Amino acid sequence: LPELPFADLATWSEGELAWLREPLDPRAPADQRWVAGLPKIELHCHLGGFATHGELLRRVRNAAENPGKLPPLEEPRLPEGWPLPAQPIPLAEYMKLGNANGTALLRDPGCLREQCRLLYRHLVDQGVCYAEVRCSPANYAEVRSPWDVLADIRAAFQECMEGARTAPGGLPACHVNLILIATRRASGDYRAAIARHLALAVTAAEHWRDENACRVVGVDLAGYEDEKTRAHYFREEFTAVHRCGLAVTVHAGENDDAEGIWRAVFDLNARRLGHALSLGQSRELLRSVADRGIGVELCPYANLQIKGFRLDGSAPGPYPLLDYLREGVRVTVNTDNIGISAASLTDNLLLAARLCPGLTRLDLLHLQRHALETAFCTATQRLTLLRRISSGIPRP
Amino acid sequence: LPELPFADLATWSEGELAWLREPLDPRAPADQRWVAGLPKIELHCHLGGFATHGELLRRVRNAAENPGKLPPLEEPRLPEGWPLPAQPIPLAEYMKLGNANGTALLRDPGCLREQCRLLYRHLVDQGVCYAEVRCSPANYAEVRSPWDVLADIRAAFQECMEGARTAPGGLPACHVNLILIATRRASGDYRAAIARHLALAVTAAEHWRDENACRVVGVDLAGYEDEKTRAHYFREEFTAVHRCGLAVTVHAGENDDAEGIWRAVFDLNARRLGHALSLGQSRELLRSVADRGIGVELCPYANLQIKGFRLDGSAPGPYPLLDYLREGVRVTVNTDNIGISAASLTDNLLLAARLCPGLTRLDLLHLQRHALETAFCTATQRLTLLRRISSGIPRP
Amino acid sequence: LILIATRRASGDYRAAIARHLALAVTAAEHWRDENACRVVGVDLAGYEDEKTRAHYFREEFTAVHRCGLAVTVHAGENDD
Amino acid sequence: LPELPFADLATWSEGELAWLREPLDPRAPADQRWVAGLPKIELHCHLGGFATHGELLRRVRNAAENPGKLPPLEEPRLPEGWPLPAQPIPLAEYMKLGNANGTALLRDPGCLREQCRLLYRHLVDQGVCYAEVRCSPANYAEVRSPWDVLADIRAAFQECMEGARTPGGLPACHVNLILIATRRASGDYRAAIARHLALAVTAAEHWRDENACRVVGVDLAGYEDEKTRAHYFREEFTAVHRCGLAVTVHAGENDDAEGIWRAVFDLNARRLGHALSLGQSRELLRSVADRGIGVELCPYANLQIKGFRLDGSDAPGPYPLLDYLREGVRVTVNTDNIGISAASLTDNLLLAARLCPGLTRLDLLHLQRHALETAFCTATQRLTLLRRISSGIPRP
Amino acid sequence: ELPFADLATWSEGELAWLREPLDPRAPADQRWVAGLPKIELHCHLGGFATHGELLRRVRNAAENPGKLPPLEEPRLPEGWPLPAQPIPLAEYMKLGNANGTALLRDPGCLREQCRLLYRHLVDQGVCYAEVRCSPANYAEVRSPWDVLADIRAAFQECMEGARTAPGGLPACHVNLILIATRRASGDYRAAIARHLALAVTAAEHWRDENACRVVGVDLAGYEDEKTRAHYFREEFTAVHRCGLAVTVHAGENDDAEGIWRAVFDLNARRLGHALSLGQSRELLRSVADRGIGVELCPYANLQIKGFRLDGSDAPGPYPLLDYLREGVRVTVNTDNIGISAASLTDNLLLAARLCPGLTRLDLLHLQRHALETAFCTATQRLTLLRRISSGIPRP
Repeated sequence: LPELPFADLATWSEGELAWLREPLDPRAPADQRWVAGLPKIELHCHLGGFATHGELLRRVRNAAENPGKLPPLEEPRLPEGWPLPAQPIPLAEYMKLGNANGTALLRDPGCLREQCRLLYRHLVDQGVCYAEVRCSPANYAEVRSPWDVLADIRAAFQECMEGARTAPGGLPACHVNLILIATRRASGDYRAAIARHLALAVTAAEHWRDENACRVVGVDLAGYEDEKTRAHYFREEFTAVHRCGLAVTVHAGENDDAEGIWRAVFDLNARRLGHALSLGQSRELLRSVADRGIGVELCPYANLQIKGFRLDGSAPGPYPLLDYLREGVRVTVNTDNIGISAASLTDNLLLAARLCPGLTRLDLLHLQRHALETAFCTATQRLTLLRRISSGIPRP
Repeated sequence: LPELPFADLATWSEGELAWLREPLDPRAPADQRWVAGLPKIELHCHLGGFATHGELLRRVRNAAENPGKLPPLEEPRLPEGWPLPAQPIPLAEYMKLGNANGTALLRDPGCLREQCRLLYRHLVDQGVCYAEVRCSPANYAEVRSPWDVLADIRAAFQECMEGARTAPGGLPACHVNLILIATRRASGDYRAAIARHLALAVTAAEHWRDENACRVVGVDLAGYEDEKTRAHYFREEFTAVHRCGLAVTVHAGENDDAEGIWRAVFDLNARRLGHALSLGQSRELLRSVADRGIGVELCPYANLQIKGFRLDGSAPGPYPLLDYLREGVRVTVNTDNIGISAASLTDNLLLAARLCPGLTRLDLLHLQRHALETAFCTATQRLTLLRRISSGIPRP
Repeated sequence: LILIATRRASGDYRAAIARHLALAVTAAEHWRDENACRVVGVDLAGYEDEKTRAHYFREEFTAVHRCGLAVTVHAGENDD
Repeated sequence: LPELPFADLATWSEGELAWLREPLDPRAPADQRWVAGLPKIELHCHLGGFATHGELLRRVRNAAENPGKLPPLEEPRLPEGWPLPAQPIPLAEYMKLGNANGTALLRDPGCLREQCRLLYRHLVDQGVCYAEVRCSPANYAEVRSPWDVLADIRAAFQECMEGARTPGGLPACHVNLILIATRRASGDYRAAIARHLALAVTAAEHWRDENACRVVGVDLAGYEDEKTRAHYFREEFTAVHRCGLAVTVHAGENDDAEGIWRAVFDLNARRLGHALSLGQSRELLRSVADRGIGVELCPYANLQIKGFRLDGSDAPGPYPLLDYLREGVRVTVNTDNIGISAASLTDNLLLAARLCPGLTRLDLLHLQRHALETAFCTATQRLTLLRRISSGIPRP
Repeated sequence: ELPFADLATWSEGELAWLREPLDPRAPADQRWVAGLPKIELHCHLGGFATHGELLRRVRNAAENPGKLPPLEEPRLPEGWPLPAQPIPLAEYMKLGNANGTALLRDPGCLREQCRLLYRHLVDQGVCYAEVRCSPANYAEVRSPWDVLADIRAAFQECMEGARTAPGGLPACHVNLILIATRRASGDYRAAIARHLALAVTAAEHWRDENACRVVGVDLAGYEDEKTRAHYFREEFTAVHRCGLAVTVHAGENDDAEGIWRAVFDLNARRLGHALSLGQSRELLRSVADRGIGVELCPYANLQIKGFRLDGSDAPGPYPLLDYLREGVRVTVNTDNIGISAASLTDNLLLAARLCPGLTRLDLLHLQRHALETAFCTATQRLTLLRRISSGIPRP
């Protein structure tokens, strides 16, 4: 009782609690429907990887403003049993798998709004109550300016949000915010690109201030740390940017070095970390991360497809999800890429249950609580989401 | 009910909850009985200001190993109505008010051990379950070395621990940790002083690694932070400290400019702020402090005696406690100096209730939760203390 | 157009400087036609915020140069 | 005659004067006996390589307190004609040779005490009147804190000191301590350097007696993966300087002049390890000669590792000892690893005479005087040692 | 434990006499001191002849007399050699306005001043001196390089002219140390840079080890508040690689922080004055251990800061005996020969008067410290050691 993640669960029966304290069977239809009915919070999503195959690609391509400029349709072929491949693949082919929708197709003003609407519809269907889409406006800007792209994205999302307007008390069904990732065209001076990125983020944060609408809530740090020079440059940029009220998230990608995480935590003053699955090899770092309160984001399907991992209990190591939960770190489960990985949030949760045996049903609510506590919203929205999630859990 | 500060309160009578929601009456004997029996947590206590007057001074004085060099007995005269002085006084006189117990009396090992025993007995009488005592081993060492003084202090407190040993599961009644505060004699080269202090803290942290005994848990960047010289001295020395596994708790002093708090938060990587009564004039700083999760320590009696404030609804502004609680800042109530201010934790809480009208009884539990969350213990200790406080709340 | 700093040094002046330069850079990138009004430079007036509290954050002013903005400095009182 | 190293030699007449300026014969038993009785000073000795083979290893192994976990006895086989090998061997092989005594055997208090006693006895037997032993307490500590290891070492050496007590009440041989960095480059090196420096500072503060064992200086070397680490050391070594500790730098592989410049003028070193290539830059040699920095040379170790031509048979250049002495540099002769190299101080001096033809006995006396002048003792101890050395010289 | 080795060949009574307190007023000791070989390390060229006949001799050797400033000798205060009240440093500087820039902007005056200074140094019995000068001061039309070349040429001409016979070497070897300029009106950085560049170029130009050479620079006190912070960095780190020595003058205030910074950041090898070192034991121990010399001028210290004399009577006792006991390297110099109106012998005698109980062995100890602290080379060090050890007069 005293260690219950939510307070409403104290009104459940003893048998219901006993059921809740049992291992979860991922192949049971009842558990599938139960997980499907759960309200969820999503924190690691990419706008440029939503619809890369199937009917949705046709629907997106059929709404272009200039049909004569559309590139020819060429769907890449997925590897053997792509949802659960038998061999890990390098990141290059994983990125290449989504070449049918991205920079090539999102340069038409018509396609962008339709993609945003389809993503919002999918998010509403999944039952998510709060999401933070990540986009790079400069990529989809050749004849227009990045500000125009950002304004178009914000307008489309806000129009959808006002259009839905369900009744949890008059609020919209799903609140959506924005995070600005870096750019990929790092051929010229990366100093100019990073400066333009940060300046655009600051100006966008200042321009929109209404607390019940889309707001650029924080910058993303792709890092791309080829050399220490970027570390110094955006260290100074963050000495500039911390005063404007913007959150910082750092993606810990390849080689997952401990020195990089130390520098990111104690010099860039980050509040969330991306992936970074190698943390149990240094007790000091794990303890510091646990006590300070920095959240950690994990994507089951993407990690399995890229790095490769043991499944169903049968040389990759075990998935470090149960260890983090036992130690007290704040871990979350996200979808990363929806179109490339071809898996929704529910499938991600069930697969994460598969990777770590013995995961109980209470741990899903613990993950939701951690995601709620690690978000980038305000206190009023935090209490709102707490009330919503506390009273939405379906009983067995 | 979803915004409850605990989980045991769920199974409470509706009349009990309504009573909990009512404003607190500070002059009611029943409320005094209720606040007396509460389990408490203390985070701001000084060893050098425990017994500066009365029979305790006599008991400490007589227990000296070598009474030959005891300074002549003279108890300083307290000002008029010292519990609630009519007019503010500067901090210097407040410091001299406790000149009969300190450097002079503690240079004898027997006096040090007796004072430690008496402080532990007083704390266990007050009912606190976990306290953090600040001490400066340097000032109590003239012929001996700082290491000997620290070892003596640790041995005395651990002996009291292993003597008490109550039965919540075999654990002692009150856990006690140590925080090393910088020395006051700023006559010699301050670089050597701060270097010796930091090295002693690091070595003491390394030596004692047991998780169920007294151990140094953090350092204190005190007033002699060299803020005059080039905005302190960057982060050169602390870069070592953070990796070793120590905590930093900056103490805001006079003036209290926002720039100092900004630098302490974002350059010292601190986790707790001392006093800092002026935070409502800058919205950005308040929002950042609330979002990151940095705790704030407040002492009502000391603030009233030194700074001076209006009381019971009758130029300083209103006490910034209710505003901090509403905005989400993690505030705590402490005692600062027990003997100099002539007050305990219970009297401090009652005076805090008097200072801000309309303070409810629920906010006391909110303050206790905030104090518990921002302590310097481990996850297992945190869970044990949380269960203890949850099960120790007396019903009306 | 040239963007000078502001007068109200009430809040955090560093935040004001950062917002000033961010607005300048974004406006410079937004309008790029060479036959229309466009932000052409900034004025680090008031000596940024005077050497009393700001001196010269040289490492801060290395982004405006790469983005193609000119810098004008006002010499006010004293003029050492 | 003003060029005489000591005043006592001014009454030593024509016979001894003539006998002194002649080249020393290393194969004459009379010369060997004369060298044997000379008072000596040692400045480069390692505690971890004293007893590695033979009966001494047997005695050290026998005098243990937990024989149940003593690693099995295994002696690595020495290379061909090991005292004087015919071909140089790499440093890694040199380290591999002494694996019979080190981190394995010395994790037991009895073994450590026996090793200290045996080293003191051997040093007394040779005739050394002042030595500085380098040790790394962090290595010999798995279940004990480094402070316990340091206390054990100091207590053993002080007990032996007080036991000997032979020249006006002073002990037979004075011994001090120098803290050398560790070997395990697995964890963050920042933590290791911080712990090393803090332990050095605290140990220097604790024992302040002028007539007992005491930590006299830190070895600021053994770790130069990136010299930017040494740059951070430049940032934080003000502490160790102001605390009053000496600095010694070991320059081994490559031995670039830039590193020597940085060590001399940025780390403020007072002694240099090895550094066999200094005549290739006349400005550096002039600076080193003028400032007064000392240079440590180990003949047997340099011959075994780097390789040099004996008896002037002519390829690395000739041994730079004579040139260094002629130019004015302060060069000393040490044993480095007594056990692994299997050679005492007398053997080292005789081999130094053999390596560089034309060396005289007055040069040996000059070497001893330089070693005395470069030591890390105090002025009173300096004068006492000078008197003892001057009085102790035997006539042929 | 004797400063020199030749002293071991003296009779027992001579050593017993040498181990007795020195009487500064006995006519016997005054003649013994005057015959000792001496080493000078703190002398200024711009303050040598400022009063009396020497000023007239310098003035009568000008090249264009039509622009010579009119005669005006400043009036000395009450009992100038030994005043009753210390005077401020500024007034001390004003006392020697009869000589300096005004009279030394003439080439012939500079030549005659150099020759007279050499004559005086030879007369006093000095065997090695290091004159300090600031060539930027005496340059209104000619460049500083011309002034430096003229000074060096005059000194080398005198050195070759004397050429006595201790083994073919000159009677007195003279080197040069560059001082920062005084016209603190223009840009600070420009003056510092020109000073250092001139020093480096002069060091490179002259390399013969038997002639006048620029041996080091003086980094005085041109560093005030934040100039102090910034200048104390890489720009002084370059000159170490260039191959020069650095001496720092610590005058007024004399806070321990400045001495710490000078020792451990400027890598100095000599400290000027710095009479307050016993207030911080760690600093004194570090200075004694590293081997940095300290320069003390008795007459100037007494006339500026004021001090107790003859054991009688708020400045404390002179910190000369204490520094000697603690192991520091201490030296006795003349500072200004014209303003203070005293020579090396008088300075030594008054140093004996300042600290009662000073024996005759400490004088030779001071000479040994001066020899060990100088900026010569190893060959010169050995030659000077041999010269000094074979020149001490027996009682």
